[PDB]
Amino acid sequence: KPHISALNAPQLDQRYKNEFTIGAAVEPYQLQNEKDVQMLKRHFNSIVAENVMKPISIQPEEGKFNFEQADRIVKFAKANGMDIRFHTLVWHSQVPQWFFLDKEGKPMVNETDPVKREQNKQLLLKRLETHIKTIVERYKDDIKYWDVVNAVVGDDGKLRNSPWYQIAGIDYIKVAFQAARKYGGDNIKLYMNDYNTEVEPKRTALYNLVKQLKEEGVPIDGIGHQSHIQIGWPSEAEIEKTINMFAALGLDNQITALDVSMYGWPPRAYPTYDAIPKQKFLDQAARYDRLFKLYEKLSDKISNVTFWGIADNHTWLDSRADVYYDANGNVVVDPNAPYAKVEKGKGKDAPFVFGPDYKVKPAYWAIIDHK
Ligand SMILES: [Cl-]
Ligand SMILES: [Cl-]
Ligand SMILES: [Zn+2]
Ligand SMILES: [Zn+2]
Ligand SMILES: [Zn+2]
Ligand SMILES: [Zn+2]
Ligand SMILES: [Zn+2]
Ligand SMILES: [Zn+2]
Ligand SMILES: [Zn+2]
Repeated sequence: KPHISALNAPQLDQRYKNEFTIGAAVEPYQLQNEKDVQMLKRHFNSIVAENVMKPISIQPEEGKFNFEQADRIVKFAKANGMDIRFHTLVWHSQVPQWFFLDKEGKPMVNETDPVKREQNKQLLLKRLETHIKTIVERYKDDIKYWDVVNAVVGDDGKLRNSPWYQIAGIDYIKVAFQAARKYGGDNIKLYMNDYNTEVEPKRTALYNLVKQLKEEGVPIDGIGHQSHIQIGWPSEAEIEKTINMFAALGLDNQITALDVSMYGWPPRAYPTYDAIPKQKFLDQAARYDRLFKLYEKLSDKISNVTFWGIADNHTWLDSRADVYYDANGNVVVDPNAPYAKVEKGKGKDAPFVFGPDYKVKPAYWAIIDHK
């Protein structure tokens, strides 16, 4: 099982073509990198924007729509027969602040008068509607899958108390889905996307929320499991229990941002790829082996498995890879060991089945086989 160039290795999407599509998250600049273009053409049949389709990238100022970057990803996908997932219509992260300012330019979260709070809610929902409308009216014939809302359940099992929720209550979620369905029609598929979907109390809160919304006729077709996981956690048994319970509600499941970190939480990362011991890649390959065997076992309930990146030279996990140093200046990776300082976001994670030099990893062989 050689570390051969991925560029000519057996195609990952083809291995799984009857089980679910295989996707990658990208930045438009990658569509200008020969290696990345050949990787997308060779191994993937589904794509998503790491960042350029988020709210702040699309409408940074009210009335100013920037579709130029998103368009590049849509054109490439269409020219290569790839499905597209839209990430994401609504999120509390880096949301353009203008959405949440009242007519006088003051934060709506601050309004204490009940009648002005009601007016802000209505103004906010109107803005939400127009953002969704403009985007879905442009892409309804091109993008099949949609993360309508992202991370709306808090890790405490209560609804995340973002400005969307403080200002508009639960209706912002119902409004977002109804608007996507109204302007995109019945053929686009609508998802509620979140991370740590396997973890209690968040899992049961998500389940109850979607069950309720569907009972009320809110159009929700599936759940997106970001799946930012570790080599050990969460267990395959809990992933399975999660996929199954949402599937029992009549919902499709898509793995939307998979990455298998080499670290725990908080991560104590190595400073370079070179420093990661070979054994960690073997541990990761066994995790990937078990994980995809499970996705295959549940393939009639999962329509897509998308990795949050292409190869290990580029992954958002690096922004979380903190490097701890002892007083002698040696790197510390044991979570319980002494350390003197930490360099936040300066280390290197290695989450995919393709290495930084675009050669296949042991995890690739573990999932391209049939054992
Ligand atoms: Cl990134
Ligand atoms: Cl390497
Ligand atoms: Zn293909
Ligand atoms: Zn190096
Ligand atoms: Zn290297
Ligand atoms: Zn295998
Ligand atoms: Zn499937
Ligand atoms: Zn990136
Ligand atoms: Zn290599």
